[PDB]
Amino acid sequence: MKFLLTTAQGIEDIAKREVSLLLKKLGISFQIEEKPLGIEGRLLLEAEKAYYVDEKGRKRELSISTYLNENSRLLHRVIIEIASEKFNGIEKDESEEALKRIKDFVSSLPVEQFVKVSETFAVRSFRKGDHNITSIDIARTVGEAIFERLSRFGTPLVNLDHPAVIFRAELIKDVFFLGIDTTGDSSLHKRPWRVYDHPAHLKASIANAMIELAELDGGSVLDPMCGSGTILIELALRRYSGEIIGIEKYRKHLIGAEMNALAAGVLDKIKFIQGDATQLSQYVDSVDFAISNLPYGLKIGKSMIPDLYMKFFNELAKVLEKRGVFITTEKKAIEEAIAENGFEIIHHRVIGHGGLMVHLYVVKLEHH
Ligand SMILES: Nc1ncnc2c1ncn2[C@@H]1O[C@H](C[C@@H](N)CC[C@H](N)C(=O)O)[C@@H](O)[C@H]1O
Repeated sequence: MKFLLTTAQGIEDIAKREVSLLLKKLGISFQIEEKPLGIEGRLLLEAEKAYYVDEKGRKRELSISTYLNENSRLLHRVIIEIASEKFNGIEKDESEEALKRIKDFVSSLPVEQFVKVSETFAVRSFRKGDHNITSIDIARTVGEAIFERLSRFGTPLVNLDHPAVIFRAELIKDVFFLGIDTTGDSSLHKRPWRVYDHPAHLKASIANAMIELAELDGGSVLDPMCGSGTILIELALRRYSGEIIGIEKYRKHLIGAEMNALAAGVLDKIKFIQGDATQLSQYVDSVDFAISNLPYGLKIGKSMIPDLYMKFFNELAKVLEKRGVFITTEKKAIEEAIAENGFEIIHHRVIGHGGLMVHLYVVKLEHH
């Protein structure tokens, strides 16, 4: 059986390792492709069905979708795949030749075997790249064809806001995807603990991607520019055995982070300090790790950020024992701050954070 698993662009390999460790525990055989068909923010999972013997002595299925929904920290959506196809030249086909290609394609799909003729259903679409039709055209064309198809078999029941079964149709570049979205209208990154909403907060999946890349070992972990608290809370909710510390310049944000941590059940295990990271060595003497989503300093200045990174990183030099994991839009400010201060890049990545192409670096001190 086949699942399309989504996550942030540029973290597919991290999401893969995450997915394996999890399914291995079930005993399942499976195989996982990064970026099926070249599309980013995706994994195509192939597994055998997960059977056990139940209380009645009967073969019973274990939901793999449920298992992943419940336990993954990196995934956005778990979708049961019905088909994945390239439509050559679609975004360059004219509006009506496009809807045409779609409907005829979907009309062929045995969609009745994925939904009970008599469950409710909606379509939700995601469209992307340059096309001649809208995202709304897809939900429309795809919806027509599911409804028409299901009719042959009975009485189709449509419900936009409270479906029991969401079909999701994605068209990205020239790749079309149709599937059953098991995750729902709220994507997995939408955390219940997030009661204070930071204007520049880290998407929780990318937070765990930073945690993984750090290769933590029980040593103390610091978010010097913590904000809303995302990175530290994710790490506490992973049950991390080490000290966890967050420093945040602005009180409002820091009290937000404490409220977020209260709502997540982990406020006890994080030490939250109002404080200024360019004076870092006043707040601490030693930390094994530092993990931060740095302020991107949008707009200009005329030179705000270069100077912020330069000081912070000089302070960091003073206290860091193992590794730093950092995220920023400001490629230049960061790499000079890194260079001038005797840090060494041991990993660099590009990631899609919401809609911006962010840089992620892993660093150590040179002389270590
Ligand atoms: N000199 C400084 N020292 C410490 N923190 C700072 C300093 N300058 C800015 N900050 C904070 O850095 C934080 C960076 C945020 N982008 C972090 C978002 C956070 N990762 C979250 O998910 O909620 C901002 O909330 C700023 O208040």
